[PDB]
Amino acid sequence: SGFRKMAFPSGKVEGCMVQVTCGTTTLNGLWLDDVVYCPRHVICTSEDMLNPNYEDLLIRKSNHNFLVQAGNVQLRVIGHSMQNCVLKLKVDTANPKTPKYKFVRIQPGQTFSVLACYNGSPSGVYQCAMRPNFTIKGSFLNGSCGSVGFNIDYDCVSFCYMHHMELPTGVHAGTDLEGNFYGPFVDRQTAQAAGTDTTITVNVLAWLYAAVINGDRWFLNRFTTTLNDFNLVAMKYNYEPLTQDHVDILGPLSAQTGIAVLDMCASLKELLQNGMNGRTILGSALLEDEFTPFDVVRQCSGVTF
Amino acid sequence: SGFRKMAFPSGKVEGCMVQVTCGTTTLNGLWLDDVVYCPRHVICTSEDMLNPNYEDLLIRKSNHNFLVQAGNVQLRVIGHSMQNCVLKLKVDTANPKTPKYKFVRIQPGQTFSVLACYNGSPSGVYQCAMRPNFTIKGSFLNGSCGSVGFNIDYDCVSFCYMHHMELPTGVHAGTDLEGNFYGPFVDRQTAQAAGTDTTITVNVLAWLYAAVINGDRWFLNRFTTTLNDFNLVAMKYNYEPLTQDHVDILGPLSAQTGIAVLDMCASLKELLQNGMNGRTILGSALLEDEFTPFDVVRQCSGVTF
Repeated sequence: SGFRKMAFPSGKVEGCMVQVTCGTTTLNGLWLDDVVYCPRHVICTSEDMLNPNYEDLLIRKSNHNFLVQAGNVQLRVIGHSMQNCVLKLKVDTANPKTPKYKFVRIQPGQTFSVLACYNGSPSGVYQCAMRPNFTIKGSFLNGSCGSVGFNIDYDCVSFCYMHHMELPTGVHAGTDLEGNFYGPFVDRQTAQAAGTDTTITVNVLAWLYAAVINGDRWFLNRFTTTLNDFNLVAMKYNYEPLTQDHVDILGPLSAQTGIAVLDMCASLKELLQNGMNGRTILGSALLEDEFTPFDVVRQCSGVTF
Repeated sequence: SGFRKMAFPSGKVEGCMVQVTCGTTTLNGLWLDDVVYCPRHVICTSEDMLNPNYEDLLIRKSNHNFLVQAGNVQLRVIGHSMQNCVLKLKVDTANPKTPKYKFVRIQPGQTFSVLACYNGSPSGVYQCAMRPNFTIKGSFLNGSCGSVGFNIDYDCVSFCYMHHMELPTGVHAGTDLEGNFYGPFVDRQTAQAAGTDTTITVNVLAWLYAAVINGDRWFLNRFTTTLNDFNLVAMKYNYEPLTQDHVDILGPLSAQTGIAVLDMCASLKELLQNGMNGRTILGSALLEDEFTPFDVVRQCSGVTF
């Protein structure tokens, strides 16, 4: 028992982190097979970032202007191409530590592990959620660009995120591993608006199930509601609308706990309308929305890699 | 910027996790050099655990009753000894993936990473704190015994914790890597009382500095206090007494932020006496006590491994 925000074990990813240097910008890249991937803004000075012309900036770069180091070993670059917002540097050497891997584009409300890196070296690992507005609330200092987010599936690493920028607001934006941004963002130091964010309703309901499983039950009330009644409260409170898809993904948890999804919705409604009284659920005084139903289940049944 | 509960990268530890089976108890062990370490209660049935005589139970065990598997490879046991509450099984093979390592005994309020494992396989990683009462609030299912806690120091892994038990209360207890329990606990399924717990005052003050660094300043008030005045409030609220040692460890953060420790104490006093108003600090509606001053600094300056 116990419930904690758990990251995937990062070992597999740690063996793919390299340093990429171009001019005097250094950041992190991901060495898979004979390709290194990194943010294309490695080719930008601090001044370029204000209004980059990436094709123009890239045309002035040859293979030998890219200094790619893997710990102490230094790889040799035999090809460079830009794919959307990522550089793909082709190197002479296939990474011997390449895990089985996919590149995945995730959906808002989905969660993943970030291996926060500086200079091609691991700093730490934490579990994040792609906000509905396609930002993440991470921990990212200067040099952390190129750090990746991933899910692990037995022995396969699904890369879903590469870090590219902090917005003037202090939140974080980046791309899938094909270089397409999550959200409306672009790789330029300009003021850029993240939309209204919202709470991930289905995730919050999963966490309430986790709570019941771990014995926090005080918030279970004796009322019920309908899907539409709930949603019209959800909207008032900046919560994502709960669909049938979401009810269905909560289905297994419903079966474990013997609490109908719509009765858990009635509990949450009375939390939303009434707050918590200075009381706590699984040690938190707020409603947590960074556990997916799958996360609650993996943690509660204890899946390994 | 951003502030998150960050674990160490676990790669180094993942390569030391083995499965240990004895009779039909299976748990996790730690294979370093030619020694496997695990909880001695691997030799107990569910019934033994009620009143184990470990020396008697161990005397009925030979080397070949210990089934130690490292992924698919199965090691051969050439020696077994009990050291306090851990078995040390001596194996024919030195672990090729043995990191540089120490065994460390930590102090209450210190933090570490847990690599939660089942059957010798990594499940996840999260950052924990040794409570003042020497328990931890972890996530530990059946089979998680032998999972370790560690700190990493560039390339050296300091093992500080091996998981042994859940108390009837749902919290967690275990040993250092020499087999001495943290706290008054013993490896027997009996009702066992953890003392009154308290908040780790120095950790909470570190987190308030982290907050100021990241721009949450609303809680900074215009009052001051003395060390003794503070402590006499701290005690009333079940907070650890702040010593000069603690003020001194907060010294660097004081210098970064230009806020005297005793003025941050005055802020916290007014949080303690007055609460938070439904307001949040670094996204939390409670005061967080699981970041040490060193953690805040590593995260804020971004140290790598």
